[PDB]
Amino acid sequence: LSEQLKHCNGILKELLSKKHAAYAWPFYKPVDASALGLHDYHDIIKHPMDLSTVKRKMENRDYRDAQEFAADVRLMFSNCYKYNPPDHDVVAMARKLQDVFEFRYAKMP
Ligand SMILES: Cc1ccc2ncccc2c1-c1cc(-c2c(C)noc2C)cc2[nH]c(C3CC3)nc12
Repeated sequence: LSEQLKHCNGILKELLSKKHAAYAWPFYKPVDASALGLHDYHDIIKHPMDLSTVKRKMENRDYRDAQEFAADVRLMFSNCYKYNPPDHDVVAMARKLQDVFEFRYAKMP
């Protein structure tokens, strides 16, 4: 499972890499609801998640297994699908980044 966590870290590095930046950027940092004018965000999203938080948790050895890591990445996408109308540009970006994630997560050793 150290090996599986390394695979997860590789995925995380890929999600944060320039290769995917055109659609990954909304997920780099926590949603700043006040700054974005989304004053209902924290009434709708109980557990915010974003890639910088996933990165901090990986660096701190918070995740004990791949499944725990994947649950946080998927929570990040689910929050996006929950809050935004399905035709929002951010949702199209989420779907593309989640495709990157799911196909590489499936290659877990
Ligand atoms: C609010 C908003 C409006 C139009 C957008 N158009 C394209 C992509 C994201 C858009 C955004 C936008 C959306 C989100 C976001 C995510 C992810 N999940 O739910 C929401 C809501 C985060 C953002 N962060 C930023 C800036 C970096 C600080 N913009 C955005």
